[PDB]
Amino acid sequence: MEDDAETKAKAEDLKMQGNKAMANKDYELAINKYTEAIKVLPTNAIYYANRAAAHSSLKEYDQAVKDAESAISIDPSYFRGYSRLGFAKYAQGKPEEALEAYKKVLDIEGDNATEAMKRDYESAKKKVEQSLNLEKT
Ligand SMILES: O[B-](O)(O)O
Repeated sequence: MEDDAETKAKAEDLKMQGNKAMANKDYELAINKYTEAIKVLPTNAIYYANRAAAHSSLKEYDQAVKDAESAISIDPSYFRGYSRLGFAKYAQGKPEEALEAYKKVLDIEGDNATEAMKRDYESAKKKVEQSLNLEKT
């Protein structure tokens, strides 16, 4: 990748800067770094999945959903976009949408699904049940 050697190095540098910010709970800075990384190289779903996580840590779930949906569109075989979508939907009180997203994680990963991925799916399913049970007039 000679033509985009500078572009890719810069996008990955920005990504790493955003990841350090995320580790330090500087979610505002992480978001700005991931946003610049996407501008430099907009074909990498990881940057959108990372930005979705930062938005969710700030309880900015509408923006997290948008970024997760972008990650899914850019790489539909990448499970993490669906995990980020499911977390944001779950936190928004949309557990049926979260369940579908976490189920897709399990379908993608198949027999390679981790116990944490299974727990995510089961948590969403439980929240569907809880939400129904809590209905009042
Ligand atoms: O547009 B909302 O995510 O239902 O508030």
